[PDB]
Amino acid sequence: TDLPRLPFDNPDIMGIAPQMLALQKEGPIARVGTAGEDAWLVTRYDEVRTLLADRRLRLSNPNPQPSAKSAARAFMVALMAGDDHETEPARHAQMRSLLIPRFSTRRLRLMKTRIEHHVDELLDQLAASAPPVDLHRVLSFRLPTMVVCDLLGVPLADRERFGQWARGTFDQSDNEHSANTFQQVVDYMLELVARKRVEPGDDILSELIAEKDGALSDADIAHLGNAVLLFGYETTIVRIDLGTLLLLRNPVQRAQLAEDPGLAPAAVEEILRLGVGGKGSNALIPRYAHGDITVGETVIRTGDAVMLAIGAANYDDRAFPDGGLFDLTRVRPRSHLAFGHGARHCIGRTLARIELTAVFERLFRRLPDLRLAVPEESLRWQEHRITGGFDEIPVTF
Ligand code: HEM
Ligand SMILES: CC1=C[C@@]23[C@H](C=C(C(=O)O)[C@@H]2COC(=O)[C@]32CO2)[C@@H]1C
Repeated sequence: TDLPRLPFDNPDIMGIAPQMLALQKEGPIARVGTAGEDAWLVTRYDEVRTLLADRRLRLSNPNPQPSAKSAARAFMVALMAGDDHETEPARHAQMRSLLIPRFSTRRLRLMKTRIEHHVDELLDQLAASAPPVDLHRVLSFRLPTMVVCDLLGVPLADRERFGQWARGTFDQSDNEHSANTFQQVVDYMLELVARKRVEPGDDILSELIAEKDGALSDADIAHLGNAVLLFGYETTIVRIDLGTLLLLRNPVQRAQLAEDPGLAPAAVEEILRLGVGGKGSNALIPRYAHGDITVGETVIRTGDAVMLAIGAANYDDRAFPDGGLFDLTRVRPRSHLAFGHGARHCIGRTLARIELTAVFERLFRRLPDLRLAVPEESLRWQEHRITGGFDEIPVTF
């Protein structure tokens, strides 16, 4: 008897840690240690999906003495309206109600055209440069930050100011750095809201200023813009880096994609499903039980912490036959859980798919000989950041 302790070791730079797979074959739910409180870890797809849709399972902590968390996690939960369990129902409903209409078909179609031109321009630059080139810096980071600038209605150069603020806000290793970084986001957002009040445009804060005939406080609006800035680019960057690495590992599928860019949507769903980095700590959705729940034969009691392993679930043979294999031809793939599910289902997920699709429509058709310029083993997943990610992807082509 040995209590498994998160995070588990991963000898590979991607995938699911061996011990996590071992637990998943044993059963759907396991008691594990973590950096703080012990938690139920749910590993199989069926149970993860069902509990993500169970409203007794909430982001907010209902416990009388909530355990102290990193500043990073505290900011993340606060941005998701999860910091006060008594107000979370009304606050979270308002948050989704105000943000979902910002991702309208009209905005997404215009965004798609611009995204497509931007990738073409990014790849022409990449192709004109001399190897070795950091693909992370000149492609992965640049497209999603471009998109956030357009969402917020600010010049592209602004991403040179804010492009590391998600990383800094979500650094679990340094509470002081986390708070200084978030203070910069807050300052920047408030200045931006004040300007959109007198110089609006076709962007999301202008629409929020106009919403509820302006009943929303500037702080309400800046809060929603902080969620857009801080969630709107970093994960997409990481998925671009991860998707490149997966397609380099699977040359048969990659060549198919280069030949037929109509396979890009399929590739993108496989990228999202299999794209798990390092120890995959960001592929765990955290929740607390607000009521008793029976899972398998395990009783989750009110107040317990629950780790919902969407990465492990996405690899689950029960849902995806040979779940570890990259396959563009998965007939009618069970919807992966990489955007979550249920009440907090990712709000930017159509935008992210549009971005990823534009990228992988073009990348290996524009640079078919693109390959890693360093061994895979030299790529370092940043475990201390809630959002993880690699810091550089050296490539030749
Ligand atoms: C490939 C890129 C992305 C991935 C893998 C991803 C993943 C996720 C996941 C798993 C959740 C659920 C978290 C939970 O249930 O606790 C979530 C929530 C969220 N995401 Fe995405 N996301 C991505 C891109 C984006 C983009 C581009 C935006 C906005 C521009 C965005 C905005 C949000 C917001 C606001 C939430 C909170 C939803 C809520 O709590 O109600 N994300 N994301
Ligand atoms: C607001 C979010 C938190 C994430 C979710 C995806 C993430 C990621 O891919 O890094 C984050 C990591 O931390 C979490 O708790 C998540 C998984 O729930 C999403 C962007």
